[PDB]
Amino acid sequence: LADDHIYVTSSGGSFLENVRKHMAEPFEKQSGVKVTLVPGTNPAHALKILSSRGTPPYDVAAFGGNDMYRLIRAKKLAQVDEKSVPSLADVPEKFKADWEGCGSLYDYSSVGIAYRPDKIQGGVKSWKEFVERTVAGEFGKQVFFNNLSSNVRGAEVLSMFGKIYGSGYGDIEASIATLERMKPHIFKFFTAFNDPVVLLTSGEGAIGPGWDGRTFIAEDSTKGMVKWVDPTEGAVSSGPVMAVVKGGKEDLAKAFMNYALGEEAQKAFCEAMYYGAVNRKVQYSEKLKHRLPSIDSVQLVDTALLIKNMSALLDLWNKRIA
Repeated sequence: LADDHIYVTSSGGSFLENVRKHMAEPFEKQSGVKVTLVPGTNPAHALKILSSRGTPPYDVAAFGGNDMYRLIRAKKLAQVDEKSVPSLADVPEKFKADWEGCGSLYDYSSVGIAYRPDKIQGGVKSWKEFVERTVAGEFGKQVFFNNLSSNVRGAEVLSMFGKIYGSGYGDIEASIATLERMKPHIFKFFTAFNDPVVLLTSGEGAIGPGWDGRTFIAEDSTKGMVKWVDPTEGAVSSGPVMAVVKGGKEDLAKAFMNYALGEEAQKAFCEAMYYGAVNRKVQYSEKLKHRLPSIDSVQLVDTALLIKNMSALLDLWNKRIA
């Protein structure tokens, strides 16, 4: 009994409350295994796990991709597969690809194009249309864009530009060159996740990159004043990673991970948070069914690639953008 207790990292606020409500609590009920969610930042959790000697403080590593990649590089995560974590069979490979058989994204949020229909009737259908219409001056100077230095998925959006206009996600010249074309029409490089909704709803901005869930919430509360585009090339999606910590209570941890990635918990958590589920079995309520981008369509950029190119990308940015 005393040993049937696992520790699982988490962040804070609404995310953590919803992990508790939709993953930790239901699991405890079905398994009899107590779950403690430990609030903290990505870097702090990772360093703590990195630094650990003997019995690890945490059994399940659940946090951001950048810092999780640290634990991957340092061999701190246990191997998992469809034998040990059956739910992994229902998770498409792209959500697992970066983690060397030791992890999976456990939700995804998606950057698409958010806009005001009263400024842009019918909006746009693609990143390419967004770019070319911006450059043609059709939106005036009412476009906003992710600030690269602000950790608001700027690198990710630019990667899509590299792919559409260049040789792929790693073509930072093409990425920067695209944005450089748009620069005259951009009035704000935003620095927070909530910025697209505020810029749009205040009337200051007409269009720019925004998150599906966040925009859906605004669309609902505002009776359609803002809308989100699932771009034809695909939305660019990211999410937190879940992994079993080597040397922890690995069997209980795998059991929790199996539940968290399972259809029931994925649906409950993702519906509550307006996120996309990484389990392909999940079927959505009417609130999301028609607008959440398809699990098969969303694009994920290689974590290792983003980390490797960040310095050069920033340099080019500082040279040609800011």
